[PDB]
Amino acid sequence: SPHAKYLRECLSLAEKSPPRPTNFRVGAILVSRKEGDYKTEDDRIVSTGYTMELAGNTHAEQCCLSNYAAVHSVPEDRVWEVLPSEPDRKLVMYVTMEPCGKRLSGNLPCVQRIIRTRQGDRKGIQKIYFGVKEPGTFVGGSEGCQMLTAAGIDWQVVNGLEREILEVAVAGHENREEEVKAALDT
Ligand SMILES: [Zn+2]
Repeated sequence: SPHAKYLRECLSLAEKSPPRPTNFRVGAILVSRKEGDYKTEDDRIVSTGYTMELAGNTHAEQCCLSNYAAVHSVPEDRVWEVLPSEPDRKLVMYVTMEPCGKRLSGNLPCVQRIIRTRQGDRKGIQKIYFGVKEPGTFVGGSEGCQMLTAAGIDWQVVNGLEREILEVAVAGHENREEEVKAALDT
């Protein structure tokens, strides 16, 4: 029931991203939630991020994790060491678009950044909610979801915001409206 509201908040974050011809403007919010029959009032925000918030070609989930790493004085690849890990609460990430499993640049894709939060005695991110089953990349597809499943990370599509998520995501693109159609038809 709170998922649509979190995704709208993710979309507001995405709107902070600079429109560019080749980026996908996405927002992400990391939440600590009680396991079981939880109450939304007990959710705690752990971090937020959006595309290109941090210098260079950075994705929303990447920035969300890197923001937390910076606040906790660790390199971003070591954010797993500092993310919350309490057995009765789980970490859930909301993100407007499906986390990428492949990138055009040489940068590590977002699903791999998510999977590596589960190391040692740290539970890591247990579930991803997103609003469109397309990644924030030109590659498209579902490879991110396949890798999450293979790694034991739950995911769930939250319907009802697809057009707005795509319109924001591709705002900087030359033929954005035609591209939004192609995605909505897919
Ligand atoms: Zn990504």
